[PDB]
Amino acid sequence: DDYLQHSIVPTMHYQDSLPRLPIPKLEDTMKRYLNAQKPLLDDSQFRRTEALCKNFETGVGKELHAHLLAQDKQNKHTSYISGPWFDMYLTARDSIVLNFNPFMAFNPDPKSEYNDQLTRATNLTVSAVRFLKTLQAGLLEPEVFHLNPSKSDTDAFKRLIRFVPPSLSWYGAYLVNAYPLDMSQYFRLFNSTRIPRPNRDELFTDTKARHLLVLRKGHFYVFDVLDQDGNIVNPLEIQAHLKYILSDSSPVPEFPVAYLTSENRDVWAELRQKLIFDGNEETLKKVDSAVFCLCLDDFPMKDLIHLSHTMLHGDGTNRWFDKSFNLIVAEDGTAAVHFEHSWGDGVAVLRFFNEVFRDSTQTPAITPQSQPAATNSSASVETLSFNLSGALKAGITAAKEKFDTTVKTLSIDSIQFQRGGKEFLKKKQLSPDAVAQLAFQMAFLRQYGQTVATYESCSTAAFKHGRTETIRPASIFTKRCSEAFVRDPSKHSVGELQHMMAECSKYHGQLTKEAAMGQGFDRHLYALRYLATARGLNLPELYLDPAYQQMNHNILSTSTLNSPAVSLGGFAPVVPDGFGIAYAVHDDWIGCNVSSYSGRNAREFLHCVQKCLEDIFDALEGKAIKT
Repeated sequence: DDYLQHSIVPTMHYQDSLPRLPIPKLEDTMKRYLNAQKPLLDDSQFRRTEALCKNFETGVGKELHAHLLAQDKQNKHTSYISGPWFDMYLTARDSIVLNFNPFMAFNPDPKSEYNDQLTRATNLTVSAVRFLKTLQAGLLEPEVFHLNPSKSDTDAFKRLIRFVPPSLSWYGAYLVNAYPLDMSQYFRLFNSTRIPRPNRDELFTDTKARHLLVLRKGHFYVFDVLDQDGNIVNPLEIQAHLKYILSDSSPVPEFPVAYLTSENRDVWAELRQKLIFDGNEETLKKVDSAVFCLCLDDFPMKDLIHLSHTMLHGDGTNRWFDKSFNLIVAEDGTAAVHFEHSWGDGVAVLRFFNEVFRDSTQTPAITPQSQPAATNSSASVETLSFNLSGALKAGITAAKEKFDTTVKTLSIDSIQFQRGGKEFLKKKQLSPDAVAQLAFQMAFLRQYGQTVATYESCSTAAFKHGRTETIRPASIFTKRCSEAFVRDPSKHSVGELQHMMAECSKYHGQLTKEAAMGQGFDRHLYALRYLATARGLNLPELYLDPAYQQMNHNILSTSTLNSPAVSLGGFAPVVPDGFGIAYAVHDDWIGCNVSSYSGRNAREFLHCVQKCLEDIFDALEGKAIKT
């Protein structure tokens, strides 16, 4: 059939009974905030922040917290954090390009010839539309985190849980140590876009739409991928339509409209309104409502640096940055998902990506020898036409200049540390994630001689309308261990270094477990701030502390994925003097893809990460570290 999964448990079976997202005790949040500040602040600064924390906890913060809890109890259908979190990103006026939108790139199809561009674009597109149908049918398996897959991720369990009413279903999974996740964001994968508006942007969906949007050379094309009965269009007709688009000989437009999606959101909100005034609403609606955006690039990937730039931003002409996601396929079949971050936390995107990689490579719709259907693509494929005023043309020109100037400041590079990975580290009783994070702390100390604000995300999707929480990897323990390796390597025995690493790992594990339970401090403190502002109050003194601003100016911004579908991922720094560190610890190696703007040096950072990983592995092997 046209489905890529056949779940007997309805996709949304657990949604009604997911547990509510906890709100920490204010005393715990203040202690955790201070614990994270300890490595970052000098003694004098820390004493000042400590004093503000004491005043907050006894005064205005106590009152905000009381009100936050009361509000939560009146809004039990949701979480305390989801609204405030959406609001932050939808209100943000900065360009979504670099600041927010990341990418993940697919591994190639393991069969060489299936990486032909037309072939792969067809197969990925068909798999994506199969995913859409499977999700909409309730045939996608529920998202569930298992502690023991052997007992809980079984046909036996699934045959039983399907009979348990959704009001009690979560409890059935809980009984077998499995944790269903929130899936309320998943629908915005398709037929969805972000619309620029004054004050706060809109998330738009039109589930009735049946067409794909394709960008090539900055031109916009639409054609149906679902027929009037809801069935997938013949893959050989889809192939014909993509071949038609690939065969088009029009050069890049004088004023490529896609540039506008990279602008400041107020600038783009105004220009979109002008497009509407100039008669383009119907055309914009076709763009906005398409199942997703497929981007066909006409060049091959030169290397991983070029790949990263291409998938993270491109040249500004051939991505519709506002779309829920852009599926990009280059001339050598290299493919990736670039996605808009405001509509969710990316778990939906990773699920999509994983299922699409599996389906497209294991049961491809077409082969490299498939013959396109003899179809009237000139009728079935509409080339969209925008009516551009002088103001719009000038707007596109200004958007292009801004884009080109910004991209010029961005550097990206990677390493592949070959000495070992998860297997070695687990044998040494360490958390691989903790070791990677330690290496980044150590590298930054080596390079810049400082300990800085560091961000790692953790999912809180085990809870109703759960989002993410911040794990703060820069700890008293990583600071201590980094100082030992970098500044006083001769002062410590290998056993002493090993104990320090074990401590780093334990503490990182503790923070990880806590964050997954909603017991970080970042979201709680943000919610209290948001509440004060929403109620029309002046910002409490806690938040005017330079230390609070520093905690949230994330110089080391990190992110990881663990998936056999993912070749690599990437994102730009979140601050001008930051790094954007995409990493993955594989069984036998460690990968790092790091971005920087002019104010930092990614190449030097990566040389430092390599060296730090060498020293960590040496120390774990009992070797004296190399000076």
